[PDB]
Amino acid sequence: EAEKCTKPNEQWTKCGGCEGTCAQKIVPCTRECKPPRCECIASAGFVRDAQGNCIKFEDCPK
Repeated sequence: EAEKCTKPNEQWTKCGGCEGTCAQKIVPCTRECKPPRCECIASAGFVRDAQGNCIKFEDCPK
């Protein structure tokens, strides 16, 4: 159904765009939703590392 991606975290999303962080599960964004494509998923629990890297919330720094 939803052709998963190769690397973890980066998964299929019908609405990409912005995401969450290790400090804001949901970041404000006047945008709407990027086209369907492999990307991060906040509604799941993935955050973006300062290095612009989508990783689980547990994979957060210390």
